[PDB]
Amino acid sequence: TIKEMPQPKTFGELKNLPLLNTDKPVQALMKIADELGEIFKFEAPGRVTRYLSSQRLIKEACDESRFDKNLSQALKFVRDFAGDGLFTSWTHEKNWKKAHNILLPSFSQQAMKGYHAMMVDIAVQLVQKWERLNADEHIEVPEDMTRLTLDTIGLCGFNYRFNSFYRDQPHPFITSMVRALDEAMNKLQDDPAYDENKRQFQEDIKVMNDLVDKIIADRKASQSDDLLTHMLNGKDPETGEPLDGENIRYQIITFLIAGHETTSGLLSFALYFLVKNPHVLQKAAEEAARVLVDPVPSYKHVKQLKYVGMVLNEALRLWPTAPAFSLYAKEDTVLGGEYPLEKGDELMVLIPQLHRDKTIWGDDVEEFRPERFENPSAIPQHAFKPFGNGQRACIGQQFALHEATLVLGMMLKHFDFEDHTNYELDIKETLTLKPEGFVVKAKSKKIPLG
Amino acid sequence: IKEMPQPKTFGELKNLPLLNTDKPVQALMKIADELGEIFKFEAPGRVTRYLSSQRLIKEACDESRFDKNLSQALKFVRDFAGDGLFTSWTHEKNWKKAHNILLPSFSQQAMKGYHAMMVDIAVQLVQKWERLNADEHIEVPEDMTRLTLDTIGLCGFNYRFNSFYRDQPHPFITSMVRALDEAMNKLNKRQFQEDIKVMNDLVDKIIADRKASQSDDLLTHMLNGKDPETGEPLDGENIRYQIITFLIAGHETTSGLLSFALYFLVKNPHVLQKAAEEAARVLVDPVPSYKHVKQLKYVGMVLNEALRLWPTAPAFSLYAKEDTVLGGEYPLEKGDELMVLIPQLHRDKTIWGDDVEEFRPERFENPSAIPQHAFKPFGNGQRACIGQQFALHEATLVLGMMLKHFDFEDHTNYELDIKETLTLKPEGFVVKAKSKKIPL
Ligand code: HEM
Ligand code: HEM
Repeated sequence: TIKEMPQPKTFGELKNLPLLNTDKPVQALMKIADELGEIFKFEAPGRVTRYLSSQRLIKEACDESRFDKNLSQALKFVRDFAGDGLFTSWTHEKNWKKAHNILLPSFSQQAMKGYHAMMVDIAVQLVQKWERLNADEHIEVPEDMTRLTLDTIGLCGFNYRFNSFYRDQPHPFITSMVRALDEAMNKLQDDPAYDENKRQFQEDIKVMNDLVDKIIADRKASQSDDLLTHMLNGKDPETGEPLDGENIRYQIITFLIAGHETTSGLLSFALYFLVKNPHVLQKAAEEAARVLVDPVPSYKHVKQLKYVGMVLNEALRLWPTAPAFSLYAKEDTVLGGEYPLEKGDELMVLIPQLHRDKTIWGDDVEEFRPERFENPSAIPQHAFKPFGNGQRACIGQQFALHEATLVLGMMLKHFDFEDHTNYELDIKETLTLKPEGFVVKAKSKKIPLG
Repeated sequence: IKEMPQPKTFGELKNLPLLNTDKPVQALMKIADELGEIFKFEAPGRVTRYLSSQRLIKEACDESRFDKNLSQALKFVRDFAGDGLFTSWTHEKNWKKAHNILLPSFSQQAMKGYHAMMVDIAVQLVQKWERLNADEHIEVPEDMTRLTLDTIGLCGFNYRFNSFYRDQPHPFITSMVRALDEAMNKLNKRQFQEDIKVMNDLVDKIIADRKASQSDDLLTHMLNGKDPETGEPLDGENIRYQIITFLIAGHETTSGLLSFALYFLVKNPHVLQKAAEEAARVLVDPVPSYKHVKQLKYVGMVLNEALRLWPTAPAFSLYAKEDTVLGGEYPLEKGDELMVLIPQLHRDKTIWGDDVEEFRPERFENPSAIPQHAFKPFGNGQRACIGQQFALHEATLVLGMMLKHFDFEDHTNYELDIKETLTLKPEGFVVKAKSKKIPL
């Protein structure tokens, strides 16, 4: 029953590390997985981790009684500015449970329609921007999606307006965030040239915290019942204390980052797949048209864009924008009845590979067909993990899906899209996935919003 | 006969060391304060005579004796504006031609066609200000320029510059600004030939766009329109000069006007109260209707007084058609140049009284009581501003919505600093706006 774990061989003392010398490490890992199978050990100096690609093993990895969320080296680098926020704290860190309990009601389905109006504000800003384009012009999809998602999390979460649509370049916070996370992902592979880039990592951390100070200072000046309000007032009395200021600043950074990037990616990929599959686009457009009948979409009409939701879930299947998460083995145990694991050992869920499991999805894994999600309960458990797992799963999942569904819905409702460049897919990696350089032309239906 | 007053001369330099400045009109205003209603000004190779009194200017505005002159500035603008309406001689074929062809485009029939689009850009402005955080403030002439440029773009050529989707000025604006810093640099090679590149980015984009698709706007008349005297066309070359012309002339001065108007309103709180009251009482529709804009009488008066104190097109030039005598005192030979120094004119105490520096819109309660040729911010005669009603309509609509939707605050106690670039603007002018929170 015991077996030997597959591994790409070493580069002497660098071990396996020089293989992730690329703009696209996750995709490279995807081919390694295609070659070596459901599981392979990957060694870097001082670090060992095991990549899982099959549902059979991952369903085991998701047993919370045997495995807990691990802070990967990447997450440990992000913690330099995310601190002990929800995303970068250990499960058994006190402030994790404290902040989890305090912030969880802010992601109840109650709060979601407190958020709805504010979501509609930003969505309308996007629609208006596209309506106002001249014929020559085209849409830079992931850029505008980023504008929308960041403004949305800013407004709903902290009553703060980034005003991303009043800028033809990315917002300063965005530039600094992307630079601080591509930098962290650069540290994944201490020399002095790296002194100098550390100086730039401190500067972009500074810039993100200037903004945070603007959100706090703005909150001083006015009455809100949003995420920030719960962070200041909210109380967990298992602990009996409010989140102290430092942690609140970490949570603000955390939610600003996590609460926009992956969703921007998701919307981007979804539009891409829609224009690459014209019929799916027609069907989705039909649903959007039949359902979104109010000048601005109410909430409850957003909830039966079921086919839109399925489209988004399929987009998440093929290219999960948060493409991986790490776990550690609590105690000595055996995985899959074949691979023995010592306490502390790391596992990495290679999510796109998992989602390409032919054992689960059939042989047509590479094709885009949303109807896979017609009967969700047929899908084996732990087979679909775009939002992580268990008690450490994405708290903003409902937020992301509602926003994405609302926006994609209004998009399909208000515009016809055209792949005027016959765009060739090119995926950029920055701990998250995005279709870089993706552009389209949109010709308006001319339905007003009022 | 009498001898014409003149500032001291410095040998070959003549009067030139007296205009060593970034702000010539204001310096000339001081010179006028010193020498009175008329003075000759000599620079090497150039002589012009500056007029400041209504008495003399009403004579200067006699079209049978004086015609529009292209000052050196206008002559340099002519390098990219060519023989468009603003930079062509009256006796050039294309002036009368294009004037006849384009004149109906600024009748009131066309004017309420424009209203909806004006409201479009205006709403974009209001929305921008509604969406500012508490930290933030407004850069007034920058946003006014965004709005005026977008408005003339949409109304004129059905093209959206989308200036409010940029946190920086549109490329055309920057290029234009050094196209006129150019005019006075002449007092950079082909990076000015380059600002010509970009201004015709603009032009080629607008032509190709009109090509690509029911519009009947300025561009439409430029294309179809024809001259009932000659029956001859604006040739393509001239059409592009006219497009440039209307984009330039049709935005900067209006932006300036709105800027100065807001400035004077925040420096004079009671006037702000009355104007705001009119705006609130009249603008009752979610978006302002056409004829309600026409009932913003006090806002119109505010704008007129702002033009009185600082006319954004602050001067214009004339030449003597034939030998003649001016004011029965100063003989002029054919070709001699005159300059109407408009702000001084608007500060003539024989006309407006002794408190000329005060901002009082109520001066314009009865516009027809005001003597003629006393108020000339839009030039004179057949060479007067063709875009006058357009500018005033936009400005009234916009100022009205501004007063209706916001309370304004001079949070820096801004000290007026007027920048001159063929036009006037209050540079660095900033305010804070607190929303009344009235929806649109
Ligand atoms: C397409 C959209 C999104 C995707 C694909 C996504 C994906 C994920 C994944 C995979 C994790 C697990 C990370 C790990 O286990 O290491 C996670 C956690 C998390 N996500 Fe998201 N997410 C999305 C949207 C959002 C939004 C909109 C928010 C906030 C408004 C958010 C906030 C969070 C937080 C706070 C955690 C960690 C919570 C905890 O550990 O207590 N996410 N997400
Ligand atoms: C407050 C706003 C404005 C002011 C103060 C202003 C001022 C003037 C002045 C002083 C002249 C005469 C120039 C000279 O005699 O050398 C003029 C002419 C002209 N203006 Fe305006 N202007 C304004 C707005 C506009 C607008 C909005 C447009 C177009 C949409 C426009 C287009 C023109 C044109 C084409 C001429 C040349 C007239 C001709 O020779 O047929 N202006 N303007």
